[PDB]
Amino acid sequence: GPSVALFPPKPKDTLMISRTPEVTCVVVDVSHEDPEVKFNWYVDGVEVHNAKTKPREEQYNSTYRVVSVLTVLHQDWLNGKEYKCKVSNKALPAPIEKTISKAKGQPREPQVYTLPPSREEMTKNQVSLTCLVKGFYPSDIAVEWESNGQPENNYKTTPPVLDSDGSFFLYSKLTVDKSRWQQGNVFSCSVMHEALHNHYTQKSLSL
Ligand SMILES: *[C@@H]1O[C@H](CO[C@H]2O[C@@H](C)[C@@H](O)[C@@H](O)[C@@H]2O)[C@@H](O[C@@H]2O[C@H](CO)[C@@H](O[C@@H]3O[C@H](CO[C@H]4O[C@H](CO)[C@@H](O)[C@H](O)[C@@H]4O[C@@H]4O[C@H](CO)[C@@H](O)[C@H](O)[C@H]4NC(C)=O)[C@@H](O)[C@H](O[C@H]4O[C@H](CO)[C@@H](O)[C@H](O)[C@@H]4O)[C@@H]3O)[C@H](O)[C@H]2NC(C)=O)[C@H](O)[C@H]1NC(C)=O
Ligand SMILES: [Cl-]
Repeated sequence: GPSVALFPPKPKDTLMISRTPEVTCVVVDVSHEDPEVKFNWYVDGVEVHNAKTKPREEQYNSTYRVVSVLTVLHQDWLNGKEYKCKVSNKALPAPIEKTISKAKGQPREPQVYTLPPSREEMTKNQVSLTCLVKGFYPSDIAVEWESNGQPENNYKTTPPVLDSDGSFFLYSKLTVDKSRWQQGNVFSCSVMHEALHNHYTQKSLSL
C-alpha cells in the first residue's frame, strides 16, 4: 500500500531568512484504484492550511507519487516545533502520520578559522586553503568557499565529526591554482549556523 517519507528543509534555507525553507511530504505507491490523497499538516499539534500539493506524478511502474510541500517559518523550525504530515488514502485502513523536527540540543557557536597552504605544498601546481569550523552544535551547518562574491568550483567539505567535548567540527578544503594564490586573490569561507550572530560569518584568507 501507500508509504510516506517526510523530509526536512535544507539547513541553508532555515538559516538564511531570505531563503525559503520547506518540509516535503512524499507519498509513493498510490494505486490507480484509490488515487486520491489527502494531506493534513500540523505544527505542534495545530493544523495549518498553507501546504501546496503538487500534481500527481505517474511512475513507470503504474503507481503515482504525490508530494505536499509546506513552507515553514524559519523561527518555527529553529525553535524546535514539530511538523506532522498526515496522509489519508482509501487503500489505507487508517491514515499515515509522520513527524519531524530539528535536531535537539543546546546550540554552540562555531569557531571559524582559515589556514593557508603549508610551505611544503608550494612545490605543487595546486594548493589547499583550509577552513576549520569547530565547537559547533547541533551538526546542521552550511560551509561554502567563495572568491570575488562567487562560489569556488574545487572544494570539498568533510562531514561533521564528534569532538571530545561533545561538540562537532569539520574542515572544508579549497583547491586552487597556485598562481591564483600567489597573485593575492582573496578567498572566503562562509559559514551558516543557528548559533552564529545573523546565522552567518565569513573569514577571508589571502597571501
Ligand atoms: C514504483 O516506483 C516508485 C518510483 O521510484 C522509481 O521510479 C522508477 C521508474 C525508477 O526511476 C527508479 O529508479 C525509482 O526508484 C518507487 O518509489 C520509491 O519507493 C521507495 C519505497 O517506498 C522510496 O523509498 C524511500 O526513500 C527515502 C529517500 O528518498 C529520497 O532519496 C532518494 C534517493 O536516495 C530519492 O530517490 C527520493 O526521491 C528522495 O529524494 C529526496 O526528495 C526530497 C523531497 O523532494 C528532497 O528534499 C531531498 O533533497 C531528496 N533527498 C535525496 C537524498 O535525494 C527514504 O528516506 C525512505 O525511508 C524512510 O521511510 C521509511 C518508511 O516509509 C522508513 O523505513 C525509513 O527509516 C525512513 O524513515 C524510503 O526508503 C523511494 O523514495 C521511492 N522513490 C521515489 C523517487 O520517490 C516505488 O517503490 C515503486 N513501487 C513498486 C510497488 O514497485
Ligand atoms: Cl539572508
